[PDB]
Amino acid sequence: AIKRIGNHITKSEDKREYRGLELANGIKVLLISDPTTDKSSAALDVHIGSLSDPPNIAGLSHFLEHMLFLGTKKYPKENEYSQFLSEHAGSSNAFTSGEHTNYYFDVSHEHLEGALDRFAQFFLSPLFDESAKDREVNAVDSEHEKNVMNDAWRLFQLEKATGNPKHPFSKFGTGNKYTLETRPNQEGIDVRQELLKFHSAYYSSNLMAVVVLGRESLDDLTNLVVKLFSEVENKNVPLPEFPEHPFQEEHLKQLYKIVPIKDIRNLYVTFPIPDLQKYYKSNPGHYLGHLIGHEGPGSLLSELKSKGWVNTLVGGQKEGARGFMFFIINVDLTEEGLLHVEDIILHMFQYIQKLRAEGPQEWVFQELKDLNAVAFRFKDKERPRGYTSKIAGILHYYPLEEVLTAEYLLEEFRPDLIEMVLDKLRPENVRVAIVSKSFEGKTDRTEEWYGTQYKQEAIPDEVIKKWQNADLNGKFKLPTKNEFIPTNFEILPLEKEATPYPALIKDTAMSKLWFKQDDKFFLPKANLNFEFFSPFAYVDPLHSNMAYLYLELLKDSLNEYAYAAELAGLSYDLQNTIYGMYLSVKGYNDKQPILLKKIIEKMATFEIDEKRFEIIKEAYMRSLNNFRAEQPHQHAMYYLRLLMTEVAWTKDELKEALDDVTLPRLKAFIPQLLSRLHIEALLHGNITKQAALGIMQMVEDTLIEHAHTKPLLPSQLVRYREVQLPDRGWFVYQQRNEVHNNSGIEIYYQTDMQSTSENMFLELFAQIISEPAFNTLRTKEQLGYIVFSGPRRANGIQGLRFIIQSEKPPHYLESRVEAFLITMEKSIEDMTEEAFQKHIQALAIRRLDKPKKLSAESAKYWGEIISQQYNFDRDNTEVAYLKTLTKEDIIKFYKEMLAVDAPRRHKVSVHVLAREMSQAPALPQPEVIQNMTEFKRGLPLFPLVKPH
Amino acid sequence: AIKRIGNHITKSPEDKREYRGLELANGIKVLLISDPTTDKSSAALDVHIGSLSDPPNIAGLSHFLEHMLFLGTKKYPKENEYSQFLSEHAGSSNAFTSGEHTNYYFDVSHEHLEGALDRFAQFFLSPLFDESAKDREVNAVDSEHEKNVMNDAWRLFQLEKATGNPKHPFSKFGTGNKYTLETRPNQEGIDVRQELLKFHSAYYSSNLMAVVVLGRESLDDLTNLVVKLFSEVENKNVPLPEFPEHPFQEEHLKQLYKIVPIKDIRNLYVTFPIPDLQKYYKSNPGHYLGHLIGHEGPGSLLSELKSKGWVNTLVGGQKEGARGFMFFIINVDLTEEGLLHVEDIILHMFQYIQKLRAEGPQEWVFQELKDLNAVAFRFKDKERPRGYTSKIAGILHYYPLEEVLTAEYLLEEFRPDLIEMVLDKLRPENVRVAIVSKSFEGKTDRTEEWYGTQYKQEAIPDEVIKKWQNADLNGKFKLPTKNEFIPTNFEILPLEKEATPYPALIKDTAMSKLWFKQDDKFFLPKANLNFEFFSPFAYVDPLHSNMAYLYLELLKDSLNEYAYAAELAGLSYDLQNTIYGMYLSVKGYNDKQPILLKKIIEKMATFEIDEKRFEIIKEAYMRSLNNFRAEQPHQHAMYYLRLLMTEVAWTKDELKEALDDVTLPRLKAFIPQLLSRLHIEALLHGNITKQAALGIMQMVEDTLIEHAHTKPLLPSQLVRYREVQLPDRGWFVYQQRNEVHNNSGIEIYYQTDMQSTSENMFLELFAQIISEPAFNTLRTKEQLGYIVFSGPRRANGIQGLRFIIQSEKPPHYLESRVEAFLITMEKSIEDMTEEAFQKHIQALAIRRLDKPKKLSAESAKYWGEIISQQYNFDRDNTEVAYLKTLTKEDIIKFYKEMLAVDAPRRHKVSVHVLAREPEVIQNMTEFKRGLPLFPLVKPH
Repeated sequence: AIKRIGNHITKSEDKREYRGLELANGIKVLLISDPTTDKSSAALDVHIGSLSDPPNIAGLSHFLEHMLFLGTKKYPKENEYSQFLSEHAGSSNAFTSGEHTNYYFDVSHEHLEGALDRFAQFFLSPLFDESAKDREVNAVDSEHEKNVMNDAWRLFQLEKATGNPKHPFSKFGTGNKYTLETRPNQEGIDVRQELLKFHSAYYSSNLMAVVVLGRESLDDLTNLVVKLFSEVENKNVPLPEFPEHPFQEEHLKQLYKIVPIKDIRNLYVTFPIPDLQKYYKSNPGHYLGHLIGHEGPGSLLSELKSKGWVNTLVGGQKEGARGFMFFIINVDLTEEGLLHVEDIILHMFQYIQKLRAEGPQEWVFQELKDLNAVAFRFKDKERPRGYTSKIAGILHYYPLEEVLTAEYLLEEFRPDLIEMVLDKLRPENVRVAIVSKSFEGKTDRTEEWYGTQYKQEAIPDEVIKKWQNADLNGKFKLPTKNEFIPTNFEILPLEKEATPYPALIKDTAMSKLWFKQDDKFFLPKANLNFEFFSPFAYVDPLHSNMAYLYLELLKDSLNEYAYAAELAGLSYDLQNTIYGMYLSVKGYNDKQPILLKKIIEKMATFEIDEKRFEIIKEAYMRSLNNFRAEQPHQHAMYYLRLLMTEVAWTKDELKEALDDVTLPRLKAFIPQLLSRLHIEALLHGNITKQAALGIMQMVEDTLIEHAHTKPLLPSQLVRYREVQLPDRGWFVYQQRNEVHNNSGIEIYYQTDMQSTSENMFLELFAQIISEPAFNTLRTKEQLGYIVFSGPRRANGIQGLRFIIQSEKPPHYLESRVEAFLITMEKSIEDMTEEAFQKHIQALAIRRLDKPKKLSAESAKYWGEIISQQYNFDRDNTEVAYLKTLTKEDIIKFYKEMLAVDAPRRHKVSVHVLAREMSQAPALPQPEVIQNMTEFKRGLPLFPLVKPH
Repeated sequence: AIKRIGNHITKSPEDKREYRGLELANGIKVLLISDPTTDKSSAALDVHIGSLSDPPNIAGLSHFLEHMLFLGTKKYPKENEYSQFLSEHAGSSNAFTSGEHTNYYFDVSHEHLEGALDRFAQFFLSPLFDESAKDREVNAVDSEHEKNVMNDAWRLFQLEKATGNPKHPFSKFGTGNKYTLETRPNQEGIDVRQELLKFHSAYYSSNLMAVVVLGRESLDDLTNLVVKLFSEVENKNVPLPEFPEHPFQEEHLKQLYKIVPIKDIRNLYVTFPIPDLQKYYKSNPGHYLGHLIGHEGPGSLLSELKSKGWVNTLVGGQKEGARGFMFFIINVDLTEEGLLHVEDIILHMFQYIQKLRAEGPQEWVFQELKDLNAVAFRFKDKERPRGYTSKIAGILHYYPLEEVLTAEYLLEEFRPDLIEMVLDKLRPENVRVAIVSKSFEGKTDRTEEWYGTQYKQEAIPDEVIKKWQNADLNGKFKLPTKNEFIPTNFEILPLEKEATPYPALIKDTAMSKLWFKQDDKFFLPKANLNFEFFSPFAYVDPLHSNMAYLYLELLKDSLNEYAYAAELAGLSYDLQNTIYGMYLSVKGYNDKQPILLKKIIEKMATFEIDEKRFEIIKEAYMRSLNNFRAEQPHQHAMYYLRLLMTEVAWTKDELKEALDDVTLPRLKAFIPQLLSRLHIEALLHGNITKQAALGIMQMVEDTLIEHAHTKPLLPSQLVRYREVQLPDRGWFVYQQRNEVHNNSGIEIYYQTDMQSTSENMFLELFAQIISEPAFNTLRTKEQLGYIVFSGPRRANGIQGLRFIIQSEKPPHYLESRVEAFLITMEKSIEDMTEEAFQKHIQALAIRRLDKPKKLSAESAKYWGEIISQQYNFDRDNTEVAYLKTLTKEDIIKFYKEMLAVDAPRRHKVSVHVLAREPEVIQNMTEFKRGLPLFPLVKPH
């Protein structure tokens, strides 16, 4: 079905040459041309979701997009695609939505044609084998199992199900093993014949959106892929749409009271509204979302803060199905924010009434049009994975010149649209849902799949009538015009000082200043990552708590000014570390010094409100013991970083230490912390040397002006060490989770500090153990959905870790982990030298890649300056060293460090029990670990790194 | 001349040594000491003779005779034969010369009574006085006067002796120099010897001898052993030279002195001459005055003098003189501005005297001091075998043989009329003033005769006199309150089922930890308590460390005035700091340590700061800090060694610079932060019970919680500091330049290992095998220096070997010859026989092995084990049981891998100290960056 149409595309700063076309069998085609990109890519998206499933089997398309991986007629072997993208550094993945399932992958250079050959003919011949089926049912059951107690998916499906039960919206989306194979076989239904029915009828027809990120040309990739795509055959499946919202007045004006697992409190407001997807030029939803969820002077959130009932909120237009859509408002609750909800809804309707009074505005439309004009014009670059899938996601709705100016450019103002959407948002149409823990013994109607409990009580007409008649204005105002808007678009010419790496241009006992100028990207932006260092941060539980609440109330105060800048494209973040305080400004080159001056001057002389401190205190006290509820792989990684640092306060002691946090204690603490400190900063981007010197001087002078900061002495620039293992030990201990009925494990291996050799030894071993572990443990042995192999580097020491979540006894799992190590040990000799080359080159191109976004190279340089390495050219160093490796070297790595007959064995695992609870070699008895401090008592400590 | 008069002597029952006093017919006072348990014997001779007896033209003749009288008897006319007999048998002799005594004493190894007595009796028969004794003892006198040139005691005493009546024998010189002995006599041709035989025959032989024998034989053998060889002393009936008049005969009253010193010292000297109260030993008013003047308590004189900030300390009381007269002295400290307010000071002493003249004498005070000194005599502890004999031979002359033990430690009666008499004696007509100050340059013409210091008469004028007498009133001065408490309980407590020989852990909580041991061996009414307060904030940064320092220092300065009167009752304490926390010691009796410890905790909980006190402590520590440029460079080397090989260490430079910011509000904020949350640890040892020990600790920590709401620490923050691991090959060094001393120190450190049970005894035996031959070869033969030391190092649970040598040398020459000494000892290893081996390991054994002798010893050793968190209570016995199972090759193999020059395990590191004129170490922080850290020790 070879038909071709293309022309000039309005593509903004970008250099990627473009064309688009569409094949006569209903296939959208995008041609991307770029001669400077390493990794080429492509990504197919089928415009069919899981709301188009058959009425008997739930999560059938979910299981199909899993099952479309394995097996074609041209290459019927199982992992062939995946192994071919493990050979040439590719990484495919897929996800599922209500109406879309979207395949995507990556490749290096010319290897795209080989990758596409496996990828394209999945559609002709899918196989659906014994083992594929019988293992994917376990992978789907684990996919549902991690989402059982996750409160986001819980409330998602509970909203999905309490609508129209006649609408397909009510039907389940993922499906556990019970609906996938237990439900059909007790009905006699063959799984495979539905898969073939579904692939033939729905999938094969239309509505594909392919893209091709290629580095060849335009014309040659064109006449490659047009020839290569004529085998997809049109079937004329009509566009599946829904002509009505799921709330046909049986389910309107209704409340719900939901009991969560984690102690959270949230309030959910929903409006069903007709579709404005045809109105993507004017897009009233951006105007409504801009005005409602704004955070400025006279905003609604400012009022909710001023009464202290709501911490933060977000609202706006929520996307839904093709036919209908939603409009949400989601706020946080405090104690009497939980008790005085009705007044919160009254204030939302008063702000809506303020919008009902003034109506639409035009200077807002001009302001947002200029902001999206600039912001779309100066876009940096794109990820070769994810960009192509995103554009192919939005290619469905737009003509061939609007594929790029998709929604990031808006032409016209249609205020009649704003009166209509204003007329929908009324108290007749509101749905309310309260999430609170205290609703125990009171909720009878149980969820069918997950098991949460809720109750609907029709709102008493008195509250409804009071909502409609009482719509007036109190103290809510329209948001003042922004001033955080740039006029700085002038590219600064690089100086005679043409260094390619940031140099230490200023050294004191107070600070350290590193500086470059952007030779490549030529954008008017710069980065600033000041990092504060202080002794008193981690001295005790008490002072660490004081640090977290200090920086928390700091951001809570300086948020209300900061919101307009962050909305304008000037972002910041104050955070705390074990070392000190962390500052990161990023954005345009307009008001860099102005915002930075204000932030630093504000956090210099800072004050505390009483009930504000009480709310932040209570809330973080509740957030501490919430750390019981996470997945046990995270819980295990938390215990690993507990044992492998020098000092570490656990969450129990940190929780208990808030028993003494009084407000005068904080107000005494603050200037003692701020008294003396050290600053080390990375400055990167479109500025000059002298302006960088002025910004740094500015900073330290502001500090000396406020709190009279004096420099530190260089003997308390300490870092934390990491615990030595006794050269032969295999250590382990266990915890027990309360909520989840699953066990986790993490299997640590201490090699050595980062010397130039050890990095490339461990990287090559890591890549040769990456893909076969996914092939045999999760896929072939079906150990668990969460499998994570690879290298962990902490405190300047290299390590190897394996993360396995399943529902098993963990010692069986240890035994089969070691069995996988023996299997790899034998497979090492089997690997050919040519296969080794198809691995060391993938390590070179995996390691070597030039940054695309400026934030990437700045984050990399920063990530190396905070580690005191400063070796900015380790990439060239490591790659040049990397070519001088052999295979017998990796046995010399395997034997003494990793094997079981190892004299230098440095092994340690962590068990995490569940709520309730082919061969293995001779593993010795383990030790029990009662006191983690008494563990670390007699053990040596590692050195730190020699600075380059 | 065998005459005997004695009987049973009353001794407080704890003592068991049996005594007998008698006196021989030739005028010899005899006491008999029988202790069959003493290792070393000694002997003593007391002559009641004075420099006043020596002829008016030549001073100190008897001093030069009693020097020259040592060598040569008729039974042993050889020169050194006495001295050689005491050099063989470990003996050591030493005598002094006073205004009314010359008192010979000596000792001997075990049994040499007969021997030494053959070398001791014919001093009375035959003194020789030959050419050589004369010509050597004149050099001995010249060296005694030359070293007593700069001795300030003798200088001020002679200046008090000589500025009275210049005819009175009080103005004589006690020792006598070379001028009177051989400069004026030989130019006048006068024979010293004939005057020496005159003096010896007429004066010494007559009477009033005080022979005494520290023996271990029996009560009689030594008795008729010395009475046999003491009959050649023949009575002469020389009358007792006494003075019936004071030497300050109104010519020198109401007088000042202005003294020019060599050393930068400052002192103020008030002197009162007073009559004889020696017959009145019943009340002893002179020590009563020393009690009431030098008291430091509520309403005391020095209490207000401190409150005015002029005077650190004082001392006063009765000063003995000749038989006839006695003295009464007051010795006070001076500040800078104390030199301007002299008359004010003297007015305050008079004011005090007047307060005592107003409310008068006291009787219950005398009874209290009587009961406390009754207890202090009842429960004596011990006595040194040397020095004791010369003392008790000193008072044998003045007291009957029954009063020789209840000597002054008992007071019969109260004499308020006498106290009125001496209260009438402390008046400004009587005062004698002397002032010490360096600032008296060009102003004092009147030079001292012997030493050559310069002074001034400078009588106090009369307006200053008259203001003292008629204008006399009281301010803030009050007599002291009674502190009887309870002294009635001295009963011993019987041992219970808990018969441990080592302290048992009777309580463990997360707040404290309590170890306990009732006294089995001593059965003495004494108790010891030790306390550690652990807290993280001590050594976090130089500012916090300074705040902790100043806190405990000024805490002591606050509590001293209240506590000192309790310290007079027999309960001593000490507060100091650690790098970890604070150190509290409470030592004394069992009766009232609970009330004292209660008030100590109640006091240091609620604590305040004074301004000028804070300023004085601040300035004082600023001096103590910037002094550290000026100490001995071997100490400099030990300080830098403890800097480099610990985890964190703040040098004195940062502590010096950071003190600019220590203000009062900052400390007053810091104190409750420190005291908020902490850990306790305690050793309890003495005659006590388990329940009262548990109850006192409970009560104590409850009071601690009562004040500042004490909460326990978290058991993950009881960390300790580790020690730096050398890289298995390193020989590291760097240098430090002294500023003041033109001398170069050096310390040669060697890392072996952690304390395993073998390594302690490896290092002790190897240390001892290089101990005595290093003493033989280094200073004598190699002539390295005078301050040379070697041996172990115990720090952070890690052993070590070191060589501290300070000299004025190039430091690398000294390292090279130190390595030559290691090679010399290395080959000196392989030539060792069995005999040297066995005496050496037995030497180590008896060096280590000893039973204890007092509760402070065992309590200090057990505390020394709990502070290191080792807890190995019987390492003594285990290490000794291990020690005999070693060979020569065990220490050869111990030596080679760690210590040799071609060693794989050679852990060597040095510190160079230069005079004012491997790898290098640029930054000590960048040094400690990349070296690993050792583990700690598992507690048993």
